[PDB]
Amino acid sequence: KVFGRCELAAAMKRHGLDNYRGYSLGNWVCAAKFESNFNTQATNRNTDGSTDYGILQINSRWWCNDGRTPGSRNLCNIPCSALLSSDITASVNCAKKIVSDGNGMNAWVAWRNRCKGTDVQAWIRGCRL
Repeated sequence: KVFGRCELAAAMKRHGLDNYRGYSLGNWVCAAKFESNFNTQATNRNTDGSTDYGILQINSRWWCNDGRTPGSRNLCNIPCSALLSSDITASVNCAKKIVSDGNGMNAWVAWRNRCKGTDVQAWIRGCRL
Protein backbone atom coordinates (compact mmCIF):
# COMPACT_ATOMS: atom_id res chain seq x y z
CA LYS A 1 0.00 0.00 0.00
CA VAL A 2 1.16 3.61 -0.51
CA PHE A 3 0.87 6.50 1.98
CA GLY A 4 0.54 10.15 0.84
CA ARG A 5 1.92 13.07 2.93
CA CYS A 6 -1.36 14.05 4.71
CA GLU A 7 -2.43 10.38 5.14
CA LEU A 8 1.02 9.45 6.55
CA ALA A 9 0.89 12.59 8.77
CA ALA A 10 -2.52 11.58 10.18
CA ALA A 11 -1.25 8.00 10.51
CA MET A 12 2.04 9.03 12.19
CA LYS A 13 -0.11 11.14 14.58
CA ARG A 14 -2.66 8.39 15.38
CA HIS A 15 0.38 6.22 16.16
CA GLY A 16 2.01 8.92 18.29
CA LEU A 17 5.14 9.16 16.07
CA ASP A 18 5.19 12.95 15.50
CA ASN A 19 7.98 14.18 17.83
CA TYR A 20 8.21 10.64 19.22
CA ARG A 21 11.40 10.89 21.29
CA GLY A 22 11.87 14.12 19.26
CA TYR A 23 11.64 12.35 15.89
CA SER A 24 9.14 14.82 14.35
CA LEU A 25 7.15 13.70 11.25
CA GLY A 26 9.65 15.85 9.27
CA ASN A 27 12.35 13.33 10.20
CA TRP A 28 10.07 10.35 9.58
CA VAL A 29 8.70 11.76 6.29
CA CYS A 30 12.14 12.89 5.03
CA ALA A 31 13.55 9.46 5.97
CA ALA A 32 10.61 7.44 4.63
CA LYS A 33 10.39 9.82 1.63
CA PHE A 34 13.74 8.95 -0.01
CA GLU A 35 13.85 5.49 1.64
CA SER A 36 10.54 4.02 0.32
CA ASN A 37 8.58 7.17 -0.58
CA PHE A 38 5.84 6.19 1.96
CA ASN A 39 5.23 2.74 0.40
CA THR A 40 4.49 -0.64 2.10
CA GLN A 41 6.08 -2.49 -0.91
CA ALA A 42 9.26 -0.57 -1.90
CA THR A 43 11.72 -3.28 -0.76
CA ASN A 44 15.52 -2.89 -0.67
CA ARG A 45 18.33 -5.54 -0.64
CA ASN A 46 21.53 -5.74 1.52
CA THR A 47 24.63 -7.43 0.03
CA ASP A 48 25.86 -8.74 3.43
CA GLY A 49 23.00 -11.27 3.09
CA SER A 50 19.85 -9.52 4.37
CA THR A 51 16.87 -7.61 2.96
CA ASP A 52 14.88 -4.58 4.11
CA TYR A 53 11.09 -4.70 4.25
CA GLY A 54 8.66 -2.11 5.68
CA ILE A 55 7.84 1.50 4.65
CA LEU A 56 10.88 2.90 6.57
CA GLN A 57 13.05 0.00 5.27
CA ILE A 58 13.98 -2.39 8.14
CA ASN A 59 16.88 -4.88 7.79
CA SER A 60 15.97 -8.56 8.36
CA ARG A 61 19.26 -9.17 10.28
CA TRP A 62 19.44 -6.60 13.12
CA TRP A 63 16.00 -4.95 13.04
CA CYS A 64 13.55 -7.77 12.08
CA ASN A 65 13.47 -11.27 10.51
CA ASP A 66 11.83 -12.74 7.38
CA GLY A 67 12.67 -16.48 7.72
CA ARG A 68 15.04 -16.52 4.69
CA THR A 69 17.78 -13.97 5.54
CA PRO A 70 20.96 -16.20 5.52
CA GLY A 71 21.53 -15.97 9.29
CA SER A 72 19.44 -13.37 11.15
CA ARG A 73 19.37 -12.22 14.81
CA ASN A 74 16.37 -9.84 15.16
CA LEU A 75 16.44 -7.08 17.80
CA CYS A 76 12.83 -5.99 17.20
CA ASN A 77 11.56 -9.58 17.64
CA ILE A 78 9.15 -9.11 14.71
CA PRO A 79 8.34 -10.54 11.24
CA CYS A 80 9.70 -8.24 8.49
CA SER A 81 6.90 -8.96 5.94
CA ALA A 82 4.40 -7.62 8.53
CA LEU A 83 6.14 -4.24 8.12
CA LEU A 84 4.49 -4.08 4.69
CA SER A 85 0.98 -3.82 6.16
CA SER A 86 -1.50 -1.36 4.72
CA ASP A 87 -1.19 0.32 8.07
CA ILE A 88 2.12 1.92 9.15
CA THR A 89 1.09 0.48 12.55
CA ALA A 90 3.31 -2.57 11.76
CA SER A 91 6.54 -0.68 11.03
CA VAL A 92 5.53 2.12 13.47
CA ASN A 93 5.22 -0.50 16.25
CA CYS A 94 8.68 -1.94 15.50
CA ALA A 95 10.07 1.57 14.76
CA LYS A 96 8.78 2.92 18.11
CA LYS A 97 10.65 -0.06 19.63
CA ILE A 98 13.77 0.13 17.41
CA VAL A 99 14.13 3.91 18.01
CA SER A 100 15.08 3.00 21.61
CA ASP A 101 18.32 0.99 21.29
CA GLY A 102 20.94 3.76 21.45
CA ASN A 103 21.63 4.50 17.77
CA GLY A 104 17.99 5.41 17.06
CA MET A 105 17.81 6.49 13.40
CA ASN A 106 21.60 7.10 13.15
CA ALA A 107 21.65 4.24 10.62
CA TRP A 108 19.00 4.77 7.97
CA VAL A 109 21.20 6.16 5.22
CA ALA A 110 18.55 8.54 3.77
CA TRP A 111 17.67 10.16 7.13
CA ARG A 112 21.35 10.02 8.20
CA ASN A 113 22.42 12.79 5.72
CA ARG A 114 19.31 13.73 3.67
CA CYS A 115 17.42 14.60 6.90
CA LYS A 116 19.81 14.55 9.90
CA GLY A 117 21.40 17.80 8.65
CA THR A 118 18.97 19.24 6.04
CA ASP A 119 15.41 20.40 6.84
CA VAL A 120 12.40 18.94 8.68
CA GLN A 121 9.61 21.17 7.24
CA ALA A 122 9.66 20.25 3.52
CA TRP A 123 8.33 16.82 4.64
CA ILE A 124 5.35 18.24 6.60
CA ARG A 125 4.68 21.71 5.09
CA GLY A 126 1.01 21.73 3.98
CA CYS A 127 -0.53 18.98 6.14
CA ARG A 128 -0.44 21.48 9.03
CA LEU A 129 -2.02 18.87 11.30
